Amino acid sequence: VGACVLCNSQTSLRCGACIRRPFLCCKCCYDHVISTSHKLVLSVNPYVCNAPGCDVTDVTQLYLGGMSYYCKSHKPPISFPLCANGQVFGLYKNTCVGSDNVTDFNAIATCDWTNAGDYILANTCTERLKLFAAETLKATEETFKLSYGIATVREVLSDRELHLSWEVGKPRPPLNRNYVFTGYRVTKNSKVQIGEYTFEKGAVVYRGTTTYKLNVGDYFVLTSHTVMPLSAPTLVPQEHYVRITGLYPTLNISDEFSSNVANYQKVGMQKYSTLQGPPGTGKSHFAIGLALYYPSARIVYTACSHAAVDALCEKALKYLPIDKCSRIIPAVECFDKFKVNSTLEQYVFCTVNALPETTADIVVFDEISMATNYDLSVVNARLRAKHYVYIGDPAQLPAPRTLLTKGTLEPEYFNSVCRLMKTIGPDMFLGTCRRCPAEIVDTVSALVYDNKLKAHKDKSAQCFKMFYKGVITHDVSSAINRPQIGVVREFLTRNPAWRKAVFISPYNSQNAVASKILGLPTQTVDSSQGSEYDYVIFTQTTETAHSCNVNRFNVAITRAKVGILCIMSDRDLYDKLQFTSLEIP
Ligand SMILES: CCS(=O)(=O)Nc1ccccc1F
Ligand SMILES: CCS(=O)(=O)Nc1ccccc1F
Ligand SMILES: [Zn+2]
Ligand SMILES: [Zn+2]
Ligand SMILES: [Zn+2]
Repeated sequence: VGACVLCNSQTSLRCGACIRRPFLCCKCCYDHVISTSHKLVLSVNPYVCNAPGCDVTDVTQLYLGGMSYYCKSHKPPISFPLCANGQVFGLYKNTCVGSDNVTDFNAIATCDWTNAGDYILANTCTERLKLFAAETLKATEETFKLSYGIATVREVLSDRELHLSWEVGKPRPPLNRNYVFTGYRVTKNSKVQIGEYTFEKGAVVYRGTTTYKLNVGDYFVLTSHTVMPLSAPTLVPQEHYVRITGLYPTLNISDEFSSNVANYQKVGMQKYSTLQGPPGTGKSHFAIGLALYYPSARIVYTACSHAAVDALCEKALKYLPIDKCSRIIPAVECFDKFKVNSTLEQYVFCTVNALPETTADIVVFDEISMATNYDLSVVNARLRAKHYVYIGDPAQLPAPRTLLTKGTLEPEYFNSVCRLMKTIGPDMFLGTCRRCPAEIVDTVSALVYDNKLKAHKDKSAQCFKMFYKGVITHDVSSAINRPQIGVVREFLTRNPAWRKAVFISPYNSQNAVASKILGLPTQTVDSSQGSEYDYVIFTQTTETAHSCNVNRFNVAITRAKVGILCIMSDRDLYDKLQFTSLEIP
């Protein structure tokens, strides 16, 4: 028994073909079964023929005869069809409203999440369907990880390097950081975990959560988890107040945080507020400063990633009493300077998926572009708060959508929060970039911030661009552009100061090649988000949708504090780079 996800209508029916088994009301369950391939229907029992060795599960082909269910062939003389009168049979048949269109719920229930339009709908549908879609999508995502073949240690060529043997008749996952494995050792009558791991082409290079002397017969699977059902909305109902509510501002504030006092007041005058913080505009400074501006307030700092929460902890360590901080960790190495798992501490730092059920004066959800509607709902379910602050930048990178291949995901579709920021705009904006030379700020201001991002620094005159397509090679799941690495090799011989530079590309394989040939440290654009470096050398590698995504490019070039060399494939983004052009040697 439960609630019709389309009506709320009290019901005893869940669609059994739907991977999430949503409750559907006689009306909505019917309109669902007759307009899709979904025909299995679950109640207190499953609407299946209880005849001995009959394979009828279609509810349109079944009858209640006795207190048991039968097809045409097996039914008793006295029976009524389970599925008639524009309704499917079960409890609470008299209380049932239906819907004018069930189109959206069908699309969500039946889509394979490979098309952009699938994620668009999960984001523009009604709120109750945003939760359904969010569960359905995450469950699909975690089942797609089982489709992957087991990798097994066939030889241990060295340390940090392995030879893998791969399960037959199953695909192998891409070997980049976005796929995190879990090793296992071959025991008497079972298997025990041996840390999480990642891999990159060699043989294969492996960067594991722990060190070991791992040996042959050890194997690896992408660990998938149970997806719990969602209750809370992605956003609580907005409220605007006429005075700061449930928060007492400080009388004395430092000139370090004085620029955010207007914004901290806004935070107190609405139920939830959105802060767009471009690169190096001071998001974590903002988040910690709120604590000092409302000193007596209980604040739960949350984000999807351990890294994001840890970065909030690092900043907190610099400004807030340590004795008033706690880091929530469930029973990966993260921040270990606060007392661990003290829920009742004034300042709680904690990933979304580890949150305790608790209340608070403020909740700060950081790096909001990475969040999914699943994470949004979870926060609202675990944390009942006077005020919610969502800090991030919808011009930066979303969570990877492992299933998505057809279409690009626009920032207004990353989650309910980025939707608000891209349609009504953000409640608050950090409009001065402190990190980047002005040439990079001028470029991303035009490119993604509507000319509202200002440069703190001057021009470095150390921002260069080269238009060089070179030669693209493709391996199993990545791209390589050796001639673009060649151009950088040659650039470094003539400009050896740049040997302090980080190498960034949109592809892990390009990175692997560049590390051998250049020996710069390397990052994927995606791994670089939230880091800065004095000098960045960036090879676009290809002119794909991946390598031209304006959000990725934005993250790539705003990593630089002083200078950047962009070797570009795409004439479009090259022409948008407000950098010094260089000819090809
Ligand atoms: C009131 C008893 S019955 O009408 O035979 N049962 C039924 C079954 C499916 C839909 C509607 C129904 F009413
Ligand atoms: C919500 C359960 S959890 O995911 O285990 N995270 C947590 C929460 C509070 C104390 C200790 C904890 F570990
Ligand atoms: Zn269904
Ligand atoms: Zn219904
Ligand atoms: Zn039968």
